[PDB]
Amino acid sequence: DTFLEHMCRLDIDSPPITARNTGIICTIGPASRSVETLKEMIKSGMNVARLNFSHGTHEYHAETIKNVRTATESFASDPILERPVAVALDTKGPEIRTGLIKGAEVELKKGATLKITLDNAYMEKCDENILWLDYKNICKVVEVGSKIYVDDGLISLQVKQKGADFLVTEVENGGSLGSKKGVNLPGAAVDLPAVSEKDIQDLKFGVEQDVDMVFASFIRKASDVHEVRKVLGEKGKNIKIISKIENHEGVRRFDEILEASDGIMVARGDLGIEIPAEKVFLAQKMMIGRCNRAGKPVICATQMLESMIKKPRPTRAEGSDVANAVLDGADCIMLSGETAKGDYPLEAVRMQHLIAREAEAAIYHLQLFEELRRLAPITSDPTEATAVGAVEASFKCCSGAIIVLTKSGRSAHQVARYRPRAPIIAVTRNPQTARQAHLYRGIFPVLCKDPVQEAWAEDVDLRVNFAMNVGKARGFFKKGDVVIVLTGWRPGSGFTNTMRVVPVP
Amino acid sequence: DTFLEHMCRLDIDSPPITARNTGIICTIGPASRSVETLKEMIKSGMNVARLNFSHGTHEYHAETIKNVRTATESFASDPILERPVAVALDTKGPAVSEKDIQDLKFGVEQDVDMVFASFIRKASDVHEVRKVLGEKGKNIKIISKIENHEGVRRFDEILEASDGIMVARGDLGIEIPAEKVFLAQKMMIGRCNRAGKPVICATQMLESMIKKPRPTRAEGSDVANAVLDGADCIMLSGETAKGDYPLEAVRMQHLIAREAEAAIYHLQLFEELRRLAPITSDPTEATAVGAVEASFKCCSGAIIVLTKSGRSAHQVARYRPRAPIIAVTRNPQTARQAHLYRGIFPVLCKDPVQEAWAEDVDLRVNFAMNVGKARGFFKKGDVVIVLTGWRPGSGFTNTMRVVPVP
Amino acid sequence: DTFLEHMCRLDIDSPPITARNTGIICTIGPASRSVETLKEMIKSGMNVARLNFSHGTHEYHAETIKNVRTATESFASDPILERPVAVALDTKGPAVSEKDIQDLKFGVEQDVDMVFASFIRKASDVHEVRKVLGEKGKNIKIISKIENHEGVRRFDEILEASDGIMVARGDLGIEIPAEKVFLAQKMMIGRCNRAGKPVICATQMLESMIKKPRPTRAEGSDVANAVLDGADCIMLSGETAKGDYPLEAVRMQHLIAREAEAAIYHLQLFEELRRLAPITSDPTEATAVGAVEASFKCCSGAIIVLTKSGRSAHQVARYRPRAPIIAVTRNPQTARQAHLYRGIFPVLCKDPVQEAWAEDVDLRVNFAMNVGKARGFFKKGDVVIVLTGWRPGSGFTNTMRVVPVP
Amino acid sequence: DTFLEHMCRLDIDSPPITARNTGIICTIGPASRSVETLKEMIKSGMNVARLNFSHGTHEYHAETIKNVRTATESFASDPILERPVAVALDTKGPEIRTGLIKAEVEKGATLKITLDNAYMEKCDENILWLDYKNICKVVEVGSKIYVDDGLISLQVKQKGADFLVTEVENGGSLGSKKGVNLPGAAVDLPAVSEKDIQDLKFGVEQDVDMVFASFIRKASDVHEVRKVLGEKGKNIKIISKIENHEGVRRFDEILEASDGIMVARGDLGIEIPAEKVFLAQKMMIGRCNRAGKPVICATQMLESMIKKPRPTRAEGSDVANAVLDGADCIMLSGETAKGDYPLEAVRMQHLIAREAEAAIYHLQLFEELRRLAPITSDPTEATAVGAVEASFKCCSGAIIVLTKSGRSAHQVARYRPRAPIIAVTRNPQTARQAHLYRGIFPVLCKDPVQEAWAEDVDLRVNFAMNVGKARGFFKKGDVVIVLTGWRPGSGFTNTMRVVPVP
Repeated sequence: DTFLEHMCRLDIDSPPITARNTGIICTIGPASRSVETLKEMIKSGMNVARLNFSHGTHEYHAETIKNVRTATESFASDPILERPVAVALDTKGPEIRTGLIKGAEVELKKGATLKITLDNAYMEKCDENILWLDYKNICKVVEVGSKIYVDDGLISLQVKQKGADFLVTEVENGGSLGSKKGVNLPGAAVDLPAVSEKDIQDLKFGVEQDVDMVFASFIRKASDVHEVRKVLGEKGKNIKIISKIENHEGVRRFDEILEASDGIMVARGDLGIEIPAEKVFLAQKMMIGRCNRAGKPVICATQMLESMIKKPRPTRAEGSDVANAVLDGADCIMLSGETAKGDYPLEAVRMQHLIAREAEAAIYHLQLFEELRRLAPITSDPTEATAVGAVEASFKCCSGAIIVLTKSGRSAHQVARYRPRAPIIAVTRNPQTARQAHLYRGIFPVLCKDPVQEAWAEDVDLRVNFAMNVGKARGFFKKGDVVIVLTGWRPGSGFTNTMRVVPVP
Repeated sequence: DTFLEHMCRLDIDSPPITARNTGIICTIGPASRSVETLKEMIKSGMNVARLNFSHGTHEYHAETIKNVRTATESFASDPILERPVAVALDTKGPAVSEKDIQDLKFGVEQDVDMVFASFIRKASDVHEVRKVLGEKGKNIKIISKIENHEGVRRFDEILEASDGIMVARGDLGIEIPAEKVFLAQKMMIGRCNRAGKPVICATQMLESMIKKPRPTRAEGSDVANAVLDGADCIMLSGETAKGDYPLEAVRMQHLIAREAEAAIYHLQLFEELRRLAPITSDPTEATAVGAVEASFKCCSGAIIVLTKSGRSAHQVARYRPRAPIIAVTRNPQTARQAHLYRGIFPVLCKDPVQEAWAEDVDLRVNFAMNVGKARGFFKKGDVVIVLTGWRPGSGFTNTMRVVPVP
Repeated sequence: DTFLEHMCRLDIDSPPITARNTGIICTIGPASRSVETLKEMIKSGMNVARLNFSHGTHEYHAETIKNVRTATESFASDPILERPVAVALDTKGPAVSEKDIQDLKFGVEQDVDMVFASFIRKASDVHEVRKVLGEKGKNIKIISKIENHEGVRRFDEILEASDGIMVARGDLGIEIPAEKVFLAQKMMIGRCNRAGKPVICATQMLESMIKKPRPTRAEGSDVANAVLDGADCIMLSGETAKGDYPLEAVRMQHLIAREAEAAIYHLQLFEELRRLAPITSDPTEATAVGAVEASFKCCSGAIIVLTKSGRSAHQVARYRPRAPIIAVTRNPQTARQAHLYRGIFPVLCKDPVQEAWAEDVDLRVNFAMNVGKARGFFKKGDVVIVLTGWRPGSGFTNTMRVVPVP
Repeated sequence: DTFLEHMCRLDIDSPPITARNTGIICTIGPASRSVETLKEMIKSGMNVARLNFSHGTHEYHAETIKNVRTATESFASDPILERPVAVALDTKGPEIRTGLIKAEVEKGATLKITLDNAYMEKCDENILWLDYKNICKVVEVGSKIYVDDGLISLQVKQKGADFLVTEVENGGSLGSKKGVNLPGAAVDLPAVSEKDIQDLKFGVEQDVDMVFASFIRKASDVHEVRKVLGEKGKNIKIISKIENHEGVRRFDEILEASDGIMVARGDLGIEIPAEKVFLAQKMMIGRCNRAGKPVICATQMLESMIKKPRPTRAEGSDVANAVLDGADCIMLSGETAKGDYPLEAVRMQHLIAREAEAAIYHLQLFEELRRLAPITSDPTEATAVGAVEASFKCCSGAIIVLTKSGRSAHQVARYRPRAPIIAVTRNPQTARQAHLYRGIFPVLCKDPVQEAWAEDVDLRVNFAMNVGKARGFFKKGDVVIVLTGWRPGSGFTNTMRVVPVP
């Protein structure tokens, strides 16, 4: 194997063989939340439920959550279809908008001159003379010459003059303007509502409904992740924080943002507003890779299967975008409007699956490990040695999977860092961690209900059995195959794990 | 170090430094048939103008061809900031259409450098193209388009007997689904990368620009991946053929494909190609490998390669140098023709052959050296590789020598 | 990081670290039949005593055998500082003589652990040896002696059906030239090293020592290379059977074979062995692999295998750790037989099986861990590997555990 | 492929198919100086003639050098058997010895050492005399003292001014005028003896190629030999011998002052234990390959052949491992020098060193160098790599380097290509000073310089090409790598050529 030989090897007439190891994330809204539909999506690929909180009442969303779990335990008895499904709360996050034009729309021209006001007296009065935006400190951030984007980039402006609560500007790019539309100020250290006053109410609601992770919107500094961390508080200290990066300053300070966050979202489109089309894919590839390094998870969202909103199949251009995002090393890719409000929210999960599977054939597979095996330094942490021993063993006998008995999920994280080829089956009694686990590439979680036992050995022996049967049923392996097992820690005890190579009964 | 460590280091705040190494092909048409316009399209990065035969009588084309050439030479007053422009005949196709035979003869006798042959499915399907071009077109390079499913099915044999390959993704995503086409593309490119023959990615490039001065970041990303998949050229269509911002289109494509460059892992692309290549015994190839290895060993500003038929510069290119291959030639066909090759920056020598064979060589090498300087690639004091023959008439380019810029 | 950088680093002023990992076999005769002597030979490094069955009859062997065991057990005082001592019957042959079969029967029925069967040629021969030993001694180990050109000619099939190989360079020196014999030795040792089956090389070791208390530096060198070639044991002949300094001869063999260690480059020997070996369906192999691989990842002070059969400890040995393999066993034949393998230090558990498994395992594991400390292999605080089973009477050793020395 | 796979491939029924690439050094005296014998040895593999200066009058040696160059140019009548034999001067160097036994005498007993010159011819098993005047100055109570081929170690119970009283340890038949050793003390200079300077002078005069400086124990020691050879001998290669502990101790500085190294195994074997010597060997050879510098393995090699027609298997293998460790040249002594089989030894020596090539991990060796080696700004380095790569790209029969100095054909060797480097030269010295280098085969150009550089190159290239065919390095219709030289002004840059064999 060389990488290039591997590319020449590819075969579009050969059917996928590997598990899809990328977790699918779906945004639930209007078209998706009916328990029956929700049931179909779980069954047909879904791994996480996104809640878009720039909308809804809490009563709206709490019902949506209730439906999710209804559909989840709808499969309670059957090992063939039982999968954890997780719930993710995506805050609305700090944002700027324009006013209401005559409150309906105006029209903007090229090169023309625009004035902007903070003056709320000019809130519902809005047009080509003056525009108003809810940001009150815009003058202490923006300087002369600064470009300002408006309504999904579609209209840019600059800055000729700036004083106190006004700014005279000059349109660089034109197009029809409208009411209450989004505004970005590229390269600008946007002064802070760290978390919105709304966000704290949705964060608290989040803690209340036992969500798994928060996708914290619009993150710029370390402190920002630290805010959501604190607001979540002792009450919510196992809620995973995934910071969205949606603007230039995020890419800039991305190093400390990853240190603080539990994970990372690449908002491609929102990135596309403040930084040029020719530069974004670098920034994506950079962030993804830096996460793969950090061992933290990375979600790839925006502009995925959006064709599927009105058609039952995606454009080939879109087939590409996802695949070459699987490949740069995203753990998960998130569907947006195609599940939340489309006319094909079902095919969308279906396609997104089909696609993410095909793409596994092009993952440079065996080599991925072989590299970090070597270069990896010498430890003294036994847990490290044990995982290598496991992934090594994994490869010594083409095992069909590596069953890891974990509470936290940590021990099955470690193992995934060494990127084995065979899937990791993370077996857990903590129904949380089972969910907070789709965030991780090539980990397939499995919920153990059978309860704790006195003698460690016979307890371990039990869940290994559980995994073995689930595994047989999914088709991870037959009888008379070998599999690698990490037990957990014994509960005396030295905090040491145990690697086992056991044949499948 | 590592592929991954590369990705981690990427920075969208530090300007690209390497030059674009992927060749921009453009489809010329109503939006761009203007001589006055083409003077801005090659100044902005066009390296091949493509003619779409699907819509034309010869007088339609012949005038356009003439208009291309007319604007090419409008720079000849500076022999170094000057650059070749090939011309491409893209057949209308459906085997070999009998309309086409009437059109191939037009090309053959219009000095077209390459033929993008259409709906190619077999060896017979390209052999049949070949003979039609005849002895008056034994040179002219034919690039098969893979469009049906069978092209991907019988690809090796097509590659076996073609000069180039064009993947037309649109016309692929129609016979085969989306979950599979990107797979098809990656394999093809990769397979041309091995065999040495050049490959170009076409269709759905910067389409959104047909009605807008900037493109979608989804398009920036589709184009750059073709770059990094190992493509030599990306070809524009409606963006410059019938578009509304054709010039603006080209400049973007350049901009993109230059950014893209920051993400190619050379230090391993080379390594793998070198490892796969056979032990063959062209004196002329063995120099290339040596030439590349040495370019890496001293971090050379460029590899200068004096060549007749291009084939020398081709070989150096096969092994993917980090540094630019400046091909120096008089044969201005294999010079225009050069552009279907990654990282080759061909340059036309207009100086009358010199009396002494040493004097001749020294002139051409000092030319490339002066092109390379003003063009940006190196500065006085740097180190460059240089390939020349040992004597003249040697059916070989097999001298290699590391020499400082003056 | 490089074979060469290792070589440059060596130091004749730096006292050695590693324990000798190569087995010392000695030949018992007049100079060493003594019990008073043997008590000083095993104390000084003998791990397998060899009875030379060319010149002798059974009563004289039986007294020597008994002499050995009498001095062996004379250290049973501490169950920790005591070492197994295997017993070797070296047949005389010139296929299988009547005198052999008579002598083999004496061996099979004397608890001998291994038979060095002489002048083996084709596959048929070891087979003819097997039969002789029958079900009575199915356990005894067959070490094929290679002594002429036919051995080296048909070596694969021989190896394919012996338990081990002895290279007799002297007797191999007669049959083929000097300039080729090292070539032959290097290949055999290396072929055994692959196959996993242990190799001993003998003859021309420390002959000079028969008369002198110290050997020639060319003997120092010849032995050390046999070590570095990948031998498991080097065996002394006349040096200790007749020599005026037989005991003095062993300490040197140790001393040399220990210094030799500093020039082994494990950090590759492992990587190569591993790269060559195929995938298993057997859990007990895969664990070894993982264990040795883990032993490098954390620089483990040792690898502790708990084994019945031996096969568990043998596996770990095949992949060649830097770390010493302490095999803990009850079966004291395997404990003895264990000496045939590089870097396995076998220990005998004289403790009676415990009631619970947990109980049983934890005792044997604390055994090695104590023996370990007692020797030099680790100190309190170090990390070690530990390879037990899961349920008892399981077909396998397949538990990998990384534990701190208490 | 992998090292171990390689070890498994080895076939003793398959005949050697590689150039010997270890140059053979023979010691010449009594048994070997007849021109007619020297002829048969040159034909049979000799590459360097050693002269042992512990003996012989200058006119003795003077003649011996002449007979060599007589038999050398005996073949120059053609270019096919003609090899550039080289001449090496081996100083006798500093020595400490003991007087005449009052021809000798002889465990646990107590013995007295005297500086007292009156006792010179008055030696016996109670009193012993030795030159080294400062012997007591570099000793404490309990320092070992070895005597007569290490045969008699001794400690020291007490010392004062002009006497040492001490205990026997190892014993056996003493003799007279037998050497003594002090492991491992900073032994007193002069580095170069009085006799040494006379012989180094005669060396420069008789135009030898290299000197083998005996007993080198520091950098100072090297520089003394160098300044003695002086401006007149500035191109005579110095190969420091390492014969004691201290040499090994300070071996780093000794290696950069020297042009080369000799591992005196047996002399090493008397001051440092038999269990440690082979480490010292591998260590020194090892550091030398890393240094570019040549390494010669001497002593113990074929001494069995002094009285038998063939060597013992232990001896065969010792040499083979000396080759494999990384030695460029392995030197014969008494077996060529004064034996009953001198021709037969150079034969066996060659045979062995060839067989051994099959077990050198050939194609791998290079691959490490390519990666590990850094970035240069030194065009000459890149061209070398370019050449060796090209060498490998088409399995060249050889890599022909046109060199004056030999510098450039050295680089190429630093990168361990697998094809023989045929070094083509006009300077008939840097041409003999060239066997000291592994897998370099020199060839002497007689044909004279031309003003048209292009055609001067074209000429020697042709020369080499023909030599090469005849030696058997390559047929016609093969490819070969060429480095031309530097030009003539000029840009000091070399030129790599892939040329087919006409």
